[PDB]
Amino acid sequence: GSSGSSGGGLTEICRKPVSPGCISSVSDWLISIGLPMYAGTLSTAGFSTLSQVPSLSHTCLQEAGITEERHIRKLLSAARLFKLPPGPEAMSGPSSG
Repeated sequence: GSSGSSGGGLTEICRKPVSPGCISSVSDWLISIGLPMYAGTLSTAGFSTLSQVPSLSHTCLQEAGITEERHIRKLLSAARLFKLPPGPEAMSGPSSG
């Protein structure tokens, strides 16, 4: 579910309930860490999927524009702590894992 819209235009009062606490996309994760100031930063670099989040890198952030060794460390650390849920556990390839 994309759940969104194209451009501006608010129809009637939105009034939305507080987040469920669970992360859905990068942003949601960036906010849960207190670094939502990068949401648009990484998103612009291509970071749209939460798959690249847990795969960040000192160079990855540096490419986006992030230099603050204080923020980069937090992001890289927060990403490594991002434990994604398992799937159908079976498919993978020729080599078992």
